[PDB]
Amino acid sequence: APTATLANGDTITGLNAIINEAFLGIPFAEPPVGNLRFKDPVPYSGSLDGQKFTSYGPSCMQQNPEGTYEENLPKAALDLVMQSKVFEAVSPSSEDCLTINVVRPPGTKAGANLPVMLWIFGGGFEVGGTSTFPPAQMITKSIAMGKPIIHVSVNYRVSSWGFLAGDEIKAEGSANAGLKDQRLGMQWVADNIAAFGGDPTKVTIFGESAGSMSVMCHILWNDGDNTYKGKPLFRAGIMQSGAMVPSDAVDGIYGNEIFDLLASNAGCGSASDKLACLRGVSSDTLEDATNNTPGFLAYSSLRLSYLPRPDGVNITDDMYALVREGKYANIPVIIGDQNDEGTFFGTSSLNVTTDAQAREYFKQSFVHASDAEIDTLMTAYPGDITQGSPFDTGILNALTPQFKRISAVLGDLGFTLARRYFLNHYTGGTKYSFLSKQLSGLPVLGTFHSNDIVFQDYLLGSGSLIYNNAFIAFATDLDPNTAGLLVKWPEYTSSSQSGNNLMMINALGLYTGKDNFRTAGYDALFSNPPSFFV
Ligand SMILES: *[C@@H]1O[C@H](CO)[C@@H](O[C@@H]2O[C@H](CO)[C@@H](O)[C@H](O)[C@H]2NC(C)=O)[C@H](O)[C@H]1NC(C)=O
Ligand SMILES: *[P@@](=O)(CCCCCC)O[C@@H]1C[C@H](C)CC[C@H]1C(C)C
Ligand SMILES: *[C@@H]1O[C@H](CO)[C@@H](O)[C@H](O)[C@H]1NC(C)=O
Ligand SMILES: [Ca+2]
Ligand SMILES: [Ca+2]
Repeated sequence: APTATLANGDTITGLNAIINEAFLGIPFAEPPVGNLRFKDPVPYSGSLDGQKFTSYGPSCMQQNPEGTYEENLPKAALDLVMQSKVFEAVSPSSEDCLTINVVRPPGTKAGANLPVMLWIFGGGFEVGGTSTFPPAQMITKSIAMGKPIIHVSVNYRVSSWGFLAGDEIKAEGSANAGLKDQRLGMQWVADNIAAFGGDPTKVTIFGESAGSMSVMCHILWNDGDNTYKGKPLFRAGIMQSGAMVPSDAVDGIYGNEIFDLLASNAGCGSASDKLACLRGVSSDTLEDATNNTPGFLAYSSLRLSYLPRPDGVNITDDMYALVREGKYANIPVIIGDQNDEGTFFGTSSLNVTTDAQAREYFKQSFVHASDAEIDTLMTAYPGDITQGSPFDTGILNALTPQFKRISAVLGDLGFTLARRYFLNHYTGGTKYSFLSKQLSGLPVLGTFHSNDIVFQDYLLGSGSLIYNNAFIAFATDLDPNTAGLLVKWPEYTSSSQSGNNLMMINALGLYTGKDNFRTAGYDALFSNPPSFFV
């Protein structure tokens, strides 16, 4: 029933879901299989003429979150679940996974010129797919608001398949393949979105967690040049939890170790060209070898095995430096956080209970940090359980004497204070920032990492006012205030500015506040950012 005519003249059919029209599973690239593994995506050249696109394709290969070279119960358990026929039926994954999904309000026709919201999912750069992020809530609210938008989502390679690094990967020019998948999807939207009723000049990119750090990377891509065929690929960005990635170069120390580990795992330790050896192994051996490297929930936690790393080609340098040096695209941005970003990651080191163990955990995580810097950090984030995350809970959530401590640190470096650093240095366009405390009181996790996905795609709550409405007004008008909320969202100029600069959210609704908390942690972490890179 729904129909579109692509740039190359092909004409496809979608599905009419009543409350919206969807075109799911459109291939935007050749399958990154065989000798195309770990390499840049190749544009799709073939025919889609007369084809039906009524369901999401398989996600790219997934990594066991509890994977690691060690053997243990959670690793065993998740593997048991992940390799099950039931799981593989309900959630199919494949190396041939580079597809794109377009969903629009019902009745939309070519030429409508609706603003476009291109979603980039977050899954710790190791798991994830588009099928788990329902656009219906967004789309519907946009219609109700009288600001209809088109929701676009793109699959990208994760874990070893999309973020392998090391000397060989650098030499070949194959770094950050997963980010390149994302970049091609954008180019595809530029060329084809008009056929669906969207305006290619009104694209707002947005993601959460890894999707968010992805949006930052796109702003920094090619020293800030975001054009394609002479026109910008997007006019704005919304980052939900995540700014710059605190990572060393692709041919760095941990990028090289992981590469080597993965190679030994696949049986390529003796190969003179391990990379070629890796392209030759079956998908099973590769999937297996990857699950034997640390997953995000493993003890390594935030020190991810796979993630965006400066390559000196498309991301020319340390991401913090690029921001200080003004090498970014000049676009208006909304960037916010959840009050308790680190409680999730803090669950991965619950066998650390004494300050002596805490100091060593940090030392193993941040190899570039001197004992002096470790000491300063452990002074800014003290053992006092009342001072940690879940913030403001007193002596509760004391799973261990160090849990709340470790959570306060990880969530700040990885997201919360990382954001403030971007904000204090960024002059590309108007900035807007928010902080959620919607789930205050939730035992153990607090207003935890990713709860925004729930209030943006699944359930309604005070938070949906920002996650849907405000995000919609911004994509349409480049100002979240056009949404018509009762609380005006003030512009963010600096964390040292007088007056409220953050939009806040609690169980009841919205209010304004200041971005001046944990200043001591900020200087401990960012006085010399590279001391804390992974
Ligand atoms: C907490 O548990 C981790 C995970 O097992 C311990 O780290 C591993 O320890 C073994 C030896 O027991 C090493 O061979 C592994 O390489 C370690 N894994 C990692 C990912 O580093 C860690 O020592 C324990 N921490 C505390 C404070 O007891
Ligand atoms: P993000 O993708 C975590 C990014 C880690 C950065 C370290 C430098 O968070 C995920 C988001 C999804 C929706 C749910 C799980 C959550 C984590 C991977 C635990
Ligand atoms: C990466 O950088 C090179 C050199 O600047 C450029 O030609 C290439 O197009 C860039 N890649 C992407 C995906 O933009
Ligand atoms: Ca090596
Ligand atoms: Ca500039």
